[PDB]
Amino acid sequence: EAPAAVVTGAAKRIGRAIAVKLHQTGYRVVIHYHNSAEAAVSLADELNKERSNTAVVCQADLTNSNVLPASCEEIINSCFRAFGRCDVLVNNASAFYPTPLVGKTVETQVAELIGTNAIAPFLLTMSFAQRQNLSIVNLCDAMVDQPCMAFSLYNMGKHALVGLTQSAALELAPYGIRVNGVAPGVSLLPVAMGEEEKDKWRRKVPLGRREASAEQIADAVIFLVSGSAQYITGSIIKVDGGLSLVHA
Amino acid sequence: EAPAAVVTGAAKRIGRAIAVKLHQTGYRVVIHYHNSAEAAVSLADELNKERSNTAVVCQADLTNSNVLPASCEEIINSCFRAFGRCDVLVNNASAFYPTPLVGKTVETQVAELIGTNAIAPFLLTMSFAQRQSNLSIVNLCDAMVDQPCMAFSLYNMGKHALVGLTQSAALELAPYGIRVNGVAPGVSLLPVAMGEEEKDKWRRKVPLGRREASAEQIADAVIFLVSGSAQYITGSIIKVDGGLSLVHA
Amino acid sequence: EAPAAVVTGAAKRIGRAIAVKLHQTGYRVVIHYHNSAEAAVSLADELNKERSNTAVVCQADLTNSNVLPASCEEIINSCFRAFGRCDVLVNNASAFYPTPLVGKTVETQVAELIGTNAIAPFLLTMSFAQRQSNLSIVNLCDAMVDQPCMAFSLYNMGKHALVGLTQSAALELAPYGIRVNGVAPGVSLLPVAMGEEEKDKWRRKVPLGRREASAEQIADAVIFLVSGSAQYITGSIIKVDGGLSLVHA
Amino acid sequence: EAPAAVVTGAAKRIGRAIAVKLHQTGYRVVIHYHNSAEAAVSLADELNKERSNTAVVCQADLTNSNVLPASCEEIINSCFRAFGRCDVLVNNASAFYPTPLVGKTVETQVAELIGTNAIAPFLLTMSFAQRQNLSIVNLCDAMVDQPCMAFSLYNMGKHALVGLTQSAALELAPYGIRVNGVAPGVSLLPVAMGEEEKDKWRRKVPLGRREASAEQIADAVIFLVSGSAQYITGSIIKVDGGLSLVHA
Ligand SMILES: NC(=O)c1ccc[n+]([C@@H]2O[C@H](COP(=O)([O-])OP(=O)(O)OC[C@H]3O[C@@H](n4cnc5c(N)ncnc54)[C@H](OP(=O)(O)O)[C@@H]3O)[C@@H](O)[C@H]2O)c1
Ligand SMILES: NC(=O)c1ccc[n+]([C@@H]2O[C@H](COP(=O)([O-])OP(=O)(O)OC[C@H]3O[C@@H](n4cnc5c(N)ncnc54)[C@H](OP(=O)(O)O)[C@@H]3O)[C@@H](O)[C@H]2O)c1
Ligand SMILES: NC(=O)c1ccc[n+]([C@@H]2O[C@H](COP(=O)([O-])OP(=O)(O)OC[C@H]3O[C@@H](n4cnc5c(N)ncnc54)[C@H](OP(=O)(O)O)[C@@H]3O)[C@@H](O)[C@H]2O)c1
Ligand SMILES: NC(=O)c1ccc[n+]([C@@H]2O[C@H](COP(=O)([O-])OP(=O)(O)OC[C@H]3O[C@@H](n4cnc5c(N)ncnc54)[C@H](OP(=O)(O)O)[C@@H]3O)[C@@H](O)[C@H]2O)c1
Ligand SMILES: Nc1nc(=O)c2nc(CNc3ccc(C(=O)N[C@@H](CCC(=O)O)C(=O)O)cc3)cnc2[nH]1
Ligand SMILES: Nc1nc(=O)c2nc(CNc3ccc(C(=O)N[C@@H](CCC(=O)O)C(=O)O)cc3)cnc2[nH]1
Ligand SMILES: Nc1nc(=O)c2nc(CNc3ccc(C(=O)N[C@@H](CCC(=O)O)C(=O)O)cc3)cnc2[nH]1
Ligand SMILES: Nc1nc(=O)c2nc(CNc3ccc(C(=O)N[C@@H](CCC(=O)O)C(=O)O)cc3)cnc2[nH]1
Repeated sequence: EAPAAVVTGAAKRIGRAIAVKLHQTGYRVVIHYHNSAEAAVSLADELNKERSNTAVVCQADLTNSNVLPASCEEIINSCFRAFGRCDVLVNNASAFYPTPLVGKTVETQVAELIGTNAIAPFLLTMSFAQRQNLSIVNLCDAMVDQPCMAFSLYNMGKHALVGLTQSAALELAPYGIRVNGVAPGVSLLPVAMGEEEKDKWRRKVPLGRREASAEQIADAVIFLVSGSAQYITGSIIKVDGGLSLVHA
Repeated sequence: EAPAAVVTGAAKRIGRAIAVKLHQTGYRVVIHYHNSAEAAVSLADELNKERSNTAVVCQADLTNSNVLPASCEEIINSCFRAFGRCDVLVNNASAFYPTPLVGKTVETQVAELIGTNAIAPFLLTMSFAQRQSNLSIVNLCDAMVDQPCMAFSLYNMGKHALVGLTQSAALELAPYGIRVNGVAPGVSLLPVAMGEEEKDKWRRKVPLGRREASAEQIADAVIFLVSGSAQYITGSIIKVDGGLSLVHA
Repeated sequence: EAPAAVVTGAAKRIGRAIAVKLHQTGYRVVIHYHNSAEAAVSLADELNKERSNTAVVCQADLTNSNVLPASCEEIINSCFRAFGRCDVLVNNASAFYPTPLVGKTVETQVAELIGTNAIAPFLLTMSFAQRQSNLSIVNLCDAMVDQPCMAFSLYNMGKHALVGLTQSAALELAPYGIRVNGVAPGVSLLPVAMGEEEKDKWRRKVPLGRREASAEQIADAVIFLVSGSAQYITGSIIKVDGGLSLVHA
Repeated sequence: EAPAAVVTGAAKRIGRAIAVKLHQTGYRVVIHYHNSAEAAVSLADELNKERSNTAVVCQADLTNSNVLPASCEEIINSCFRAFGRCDVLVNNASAFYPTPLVGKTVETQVAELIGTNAIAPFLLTMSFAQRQNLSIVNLCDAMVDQPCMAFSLYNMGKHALVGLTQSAALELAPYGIRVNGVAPGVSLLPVAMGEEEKDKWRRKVPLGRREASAEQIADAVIFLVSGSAQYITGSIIKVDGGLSLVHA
């Protein structure tokens, strides 16, 4: 039987590329999405056309609330319903926007940013573990220690994610569950961001003066879930072209 | 006029020692507390007996909820009402218990642990900043963030989040002359509930003296960070751990 | 044409497994050795028997001295003479013994330990770069660099220096398309000398499987780093440690 | 009787400020120097004029060689001869220049840079320890993980220094010897550096858009050698105005 993976926020960009590449390796995948139903289903179609009954979608808001544990339990449950197993969890979905210290309410901002980048991954990890080459891969940030100005809540989520990656690695190791991280520097830049500001980030990158493709990020995930990484756990691999190494 | 400091969870242990020592340096202090009303008021009395009208208590639950921003705003507002200013904020209050991955609900656990160690400090930072000398924030971190004790995922996440905030706030508030730093105890005063044999096992682990830090030794670093001897220091986290974090398994 | 790799200290253990696995991927390899001529030549035979003219040995002492630059230049030159190119450098060779602060001279201890773990890698990096497709350097680091063994100061300094080189070379050589990365074993193949009970004490420490990494598992990460699956990776150090570095004292 | 400190490279800049401030706290000091004899003795006079027989100079090259252990032993020995004790060692002296990967020989470059920033501190630590509120303070670099371009050998020394700080801390703690570090971002800039380059670095600094004075660096050293840091060991305090936190 083929192994099965959950990728959260898998409709677009890096999430999609992870899901595709996992599928190409031989995984059956649950494409999680929140608002991008059209794109999520489109990908399920494309993947099922390649091999039948190997892709399903699952809708859930990963914002922190009273229903979030239940929601995360249901994401893991859908992988078991569809595929009879869950071998891999990739924590990709992430809310990302400025929260300056000085029209959402701040408690919504907290809920979305800490919820998506930290709490959901935590609850998903709990369920993944409860329900059992098993491994979890969290998408981190090579820039966590050199954050962007006014992104404190996001940066807190990403720092919390580092903490979870290490803590889960440690606690789940007796279960043969490896927990690791992939940390993009600048990859696909926000679709909204103007081309000029995209270029300013690109010039910063030592290796090639460009962003990572989503496939290059996916490559590291693929390595981390493979048998070439059986001893690797609690490791966060920067895939950043040397960006985090550049001084101000 | 004397400067003024907010210390969260200041009724006992490390919080109390920070509040006392700040007071001894010449700060007027707001003793924040949650359940320890008796001990918080006791400390206010002791400090006011030393110098009149220099200590006040403030009650607030720092659990995450939609009203926590309002609560945190009111803590900072309490310092301005009492003392007419707020020069220092020490983020000390912290929920601490295991949350294994494998009778509180998890939603409560998340709220208490992430709320106390990260979200409250974030909101308190927001208010401190907006309400504005030598201004500085000091967050109590964990020298063991990267070698967490088993099954303390939620706590460890808060503390990691605290590291992120310490650095992010440092960076954002530096144009306001507000320094943001951290003090990172290894093992200090161990939980009152913890058995003595368990306490000893941690003590033996410590390279420098095979003992825990006194609350005073933790406070000392805070005092340094708020002083003029640290005017250029920001986004720094000082381990006060006796070398614990350096010891391999 | 097949690409070519230099692996230093490749006669035994982790170095041999790296060299073997690079060869199995399709690299022609220079087996560097110091003392282990018999084993180095044995591996060259084994590899050449598999594919003819794809393995050569290269003898050099990597101890620091005024002739080490020349020696390191000659190792890189040996790969160009044999194979007409040099696509990959793996910095594996490493002296490893205690140097307590409190019968070699300390001069020799410095030279061996800092020489092998830092200065040779630096000089080899220099020559690799100067003599110039998917070009990359891989340095064997230490997942325990921040929780060192007792009395291993000189070794630990070399390994910390190696971290510095990994990052600095990454940064400087990136305009040349040369990626510099690291693989950091926790406990892998333990010293042949070490008693079995001491070996077991380390093994029990490991969260993932309570065992050491095989040399093959270390090699696997090197293979990943040199591959096209890591084209955007540089200045990254991948722990291959079974969670060891995460375990508190 | 008053405690005694060795400060290496104490004739100018940060070294001088450390030595002065230690003296002001009540230490007798050994001003080590290499080329700056005039400035070193000038400071000895200034300090002895303040309190008699409290300052001595000490000439030594800290370049790596087969005589360096002997030289380092003699620096520590001079403090014992002068003052009958040695309570504090401050590892400040440091060679600093580019060593690009692509007219000194490279073996000299290695010897100066690794010798000054790492090996001398190592040997001085050895002697300090063997000869016995005792503590060692090493001058590190807040930018060690975001190095300047082409400063590989320097950066290696500084990283080696981090290793030594932590390893000595751990090994010397049973002797009551605390080992810690002070990590300047941008402090006093090289005298040679032009003013506009100096400004480019200054603008990078979040806290005040200026470099640290030598005194601000010295303040942290003073804290680390004091009774207010009795439990602190293997800690490296950044004194960098937030510089290391700024992304490219
Ligand atoms: N791109 C980069 O340069 C970069 C750099 C560093 C780290 N990373 C990390 O890599 C991961 C992927 O990056 P990316 O740029 O592809 O991210 P992204 O497009 O910004 O977000 C990925 C997906 O997350 C989902 N999401 C957002 N808010 C959600 C919520 N409240 N509940 C449930 N799902 C939600 C969205 O799903 P729907 O569209 O279906 O609504 C979105 O498509 C993220 O974790 C990111 O932080 C990226
Ligand atoms: N002690 C150590 O070995 C150690 C080690 C590393 C880091 N630290 C950090 O240093 C700080 C102080 O340590 P400690 O041992 O003194 O802490 P603690 O006694 O466990 O907690 C300090 C105070 O936090 C307050 N608190 C707890 N939950 C709260 C909530 N939901 N809302 C508002 N306040 C709440 C409590 O106030 P009330 O009593 O009034 O209810 C408590 O007295 C903490 O941040 C801790 O994480 C300590
Ligand atoms: N094994 C582990 O648990 C572990 C853990 C962390 C990091 N690492 C790192 O991974 C790498 C390989 O580990 P290992 O255990 O396989 O290493 P090792 O056997 O101790 O050393 C590898 C080789 O280095 C060569 N070497 C030693 N001194 C030399 C000198 N002065 N000049 C030239 N070559 C010299 C030796 O070659 P000859 O035999 O031919 O003389 C030796 O075979 C090392 O860099 C090590 O520090 C290993
Ligand atoms: N300045 C900064 O922005 C900055 C930033 C980060 C870290 N740091 C660290 O802080 C410390 C002091 O900084 P600094 O700018 O004051 O240093 P510096 O002026 O560049 O060097 C200090 C002294 O080191 C001595 N020295 C150099 N090479 C030597 C050798 N081969 N043998 C013996 N002594 C030698 C020199 O003594 P003589 O003049 O007598 O010959 C020099 O005066 C250094 O460790 C430095 O790396 C400084
Ligand atoms: N979830 C997620 N999505 C991302 O697109 C992302 N990007 C990065 C690296 N990218 C960025 C992207 C934008 C800015 C930034 O300044 N963003 C402003 C856009 C300003 C503009 O568009 O002019 C923002 O509003 O988000 C910083 C880092 C890191 N983590 C991410 N995480
Ligand atoms: N807020 C806070 N309070 C602390 O007491 C504290 N202590 C440490 C270091 N202390 C500890 C204390 C207990 C355990 C632990 O195993 N605690 C179990 C107690 C087990 C027992 O008492 O037998 C627990 O239930 O908390 C780990 C680290 C770190 N951060 C802290 N943070
Ligand atoms: N080059 C290298 N070789 C290694 O074997 C090695 N091993 C580790 C992890 N291994 C170790 C091995 C031994 C000791 C240790 O206590 N060694 C004593 C042996 C004591 C005994 O054998 O009883 C020694 O003398 O080396 C610590 C960590 C890390 N880096 C390495 N680096
Ligand atoms: N020992 C030491 N001395 C320093 O002056 C020093 N300065 C810094 C921060 N300062 C610097 C200073 C210069 C350059 C730099 O680009 N230096 C060139 C000067 C170029 C010019 O002057 O135009 C050099 O040649 O050193 C980088 C960081 C960090 N560590 C130090 N360490």
